[PDB]
Amino acid sequence: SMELHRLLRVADNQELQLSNLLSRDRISPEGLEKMAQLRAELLQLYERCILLDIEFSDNQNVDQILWKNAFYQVIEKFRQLVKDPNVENPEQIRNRLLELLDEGSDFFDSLLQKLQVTYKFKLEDYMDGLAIRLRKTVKYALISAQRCMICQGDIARYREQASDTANYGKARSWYLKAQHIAPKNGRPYNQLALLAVYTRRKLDAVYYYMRSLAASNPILTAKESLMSLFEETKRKAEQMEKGLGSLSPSDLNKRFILSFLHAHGKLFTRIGMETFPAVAEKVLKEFQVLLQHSPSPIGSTRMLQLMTINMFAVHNSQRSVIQEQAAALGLAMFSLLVRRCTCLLKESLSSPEDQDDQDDIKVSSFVPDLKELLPSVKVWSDWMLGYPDTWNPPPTSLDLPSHVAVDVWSTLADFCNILTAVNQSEVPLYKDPDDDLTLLILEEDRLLSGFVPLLAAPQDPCYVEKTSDKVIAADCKRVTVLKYFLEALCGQEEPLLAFKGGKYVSVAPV
Repeated sequence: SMELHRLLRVADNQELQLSNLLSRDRISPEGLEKMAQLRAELLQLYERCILLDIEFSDNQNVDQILWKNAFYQVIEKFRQLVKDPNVENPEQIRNRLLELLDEGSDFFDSLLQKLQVTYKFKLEDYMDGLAIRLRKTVKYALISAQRCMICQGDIARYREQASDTANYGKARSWYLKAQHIAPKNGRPYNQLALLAVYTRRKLDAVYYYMRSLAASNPILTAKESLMSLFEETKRKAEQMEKGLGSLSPSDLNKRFILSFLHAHGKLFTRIGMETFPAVAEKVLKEFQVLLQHSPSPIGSTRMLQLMTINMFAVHNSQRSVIQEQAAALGLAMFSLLVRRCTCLLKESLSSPEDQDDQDDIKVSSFVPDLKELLPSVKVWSDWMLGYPDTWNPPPTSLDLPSHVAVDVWSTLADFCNILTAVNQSEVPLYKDPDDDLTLLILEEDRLLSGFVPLLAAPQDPCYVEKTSDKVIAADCKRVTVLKYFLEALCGQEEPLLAFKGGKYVSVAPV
């Protein structure tokens, strides 16, 4: 304990010297030598601490301080010198920056191995949060390891920029591996959002910044980042403002993403909401057409990002008009998804009471266009069970300029009706583990792991035989979840759906 405090005591004084050296407008070749000397002592000091007592280190923020003092400060000073016209040999300074980055990459590669050796674990045994199984020291060593991976990403990104290139592929891989370690940390999403802005992937950038805000450890800076992004979107939408079934999938898609971001800008910035109803109708109209294209121009992964942003807007909205309008938009897009899923199902039937078991729709017969949409339908339905008071009673604040409404509850009743003819028993699902069984995790639940709003929906483990087809198994689980969802809505106190006169129907208000 006293040895640790002794180590940090030395470090702070080392840092005081480094900070002062860096304050200078220029750094002599003698100044650069001393800096190298200071950084090396710093690293040895910090690393010893980490490898002596990881929990102490975490509590003293040694990782954060290591990065800030020995790397961030220095890197940023170098970037400034290279651009200073007062600097006579900028290319030589660039070269020292590259060198420092490469030595940086080695340092963190080495520290990652040491963490594993010192605290006795392999990283690959902890990359699946959804694995049901932590020693207090391994908990903290994983936390630190995640920080090392974020540092590797930042180093890789710095390297690209120092080289006037933009192959951000390595940086992204480091951030993705960091997110896997601990999905509740907002920082990996924030850094991934930055990569998206560099590459002008606007929707991904908004998605990831929102992930960063809706994490257990949020990155508040993401707020300002989004304001700036949405300001830029507002401009581009207003600029593009100076039939749908005729456009190509690609053109319609590009148009849709812009409308969608425009609507969410208004919701996020709370500016220009007086014309939210018109942008919302535009979003829904375009979304409705994109759903009819085969294969989906949008795709499951993007669809899930859309659902995520919709859920975020509903929570970020606090029951105000704005919160009702966010919920209305989400519910409407959810409804159009379900409707399309219904068409798809019945493209593959008698009346409910008259359904014969030999005519049931087998899950293994699901067409690929249906399979692409079900993960998003399931995740939104999870969200709804999590926040029943946002949609029951239904929001009433959104009135589209055409006054044509989307009937969520009738659409859900129809879905319930076609679903009764679906047989999901091809792969039996079990509540309890067994030697012949194994854990079924859905790809969409993995993706959204860490998203705080979804922490309120059930997480009940699900087991299937090791011999079962895992694709069919996953869809049988989705169908079971949606059937339970629809049952839950029928069993609600003041229910919006009911089985009535031989079929499921809407009993929601006019």
